[PDB]
Amino acid sequence: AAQTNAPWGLARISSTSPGTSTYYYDESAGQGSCVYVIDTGIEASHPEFEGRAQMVKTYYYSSRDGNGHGTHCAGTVGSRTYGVAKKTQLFGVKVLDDNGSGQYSTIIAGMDFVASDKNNRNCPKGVVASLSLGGGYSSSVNSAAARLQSSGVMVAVAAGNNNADARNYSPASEPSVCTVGASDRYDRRSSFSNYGSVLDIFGPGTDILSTWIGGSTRSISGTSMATPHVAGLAAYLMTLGKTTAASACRYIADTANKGDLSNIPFGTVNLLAYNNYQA
Repeated sequence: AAQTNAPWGLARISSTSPGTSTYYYDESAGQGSCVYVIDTGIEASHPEFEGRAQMVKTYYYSSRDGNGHGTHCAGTVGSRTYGVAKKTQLFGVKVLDDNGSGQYSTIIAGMDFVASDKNNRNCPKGVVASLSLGGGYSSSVNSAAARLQSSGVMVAVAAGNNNADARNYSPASEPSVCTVGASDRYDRRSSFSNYGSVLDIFGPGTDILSTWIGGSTRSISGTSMATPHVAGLAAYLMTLGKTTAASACRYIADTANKGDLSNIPFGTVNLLAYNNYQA
């Protein structure tokens, strides 16, 4: 299938070259997979989600996204126009308040929630979790991310936006999850993207158009935007049967576009997520 005039990041993940604007992907489109978006919530009523999004958990007075960040990330995972995996099921877990902040204890509870809650959902093709959040290093936060991954969920986490080594941030520094840096439309490392040996992959993260609250859309930047590209890609590849939750990060690295990004520091992988779809 071909989506013309797609956001540049979707086009990028299905291309061997920058500078194109059509997204190509197998029509299975992540059907039968599930992606948890652990964030500020999701505006599930947005027409772009087509009834495929729902809130399943909140730690605050509402499950609604009063910020937009979680809705934007969920849109990149699986909205009809802005999403990688256009037929996946989206589950929102609101661990961040409407200012975008959350305590590590709440974030940890949300990860352990997903590890259990997947057993209450129908995800025959597999389960992914997208974590566009983080703070300073915490062994407990990393351990929670490691448990979620161990339980059979493909965990994708943002590297962080400090232009620094991600080893000092969590859950970015957890080795067993998929840590995602950000690139721009000219295949340059995004100016803010963290780097380091803990990164597994880069995805599109600068000037990413997606859904927003109030039934709207907007373009914003961050490793928070790159992460859901990788999460949606994992769901898509799992639906195709090409990989599993436990192996999808490695498979994405195996099949990535290699050596094509500029300003990658020595010792950081030069790997850009790629769906290897042949139409």
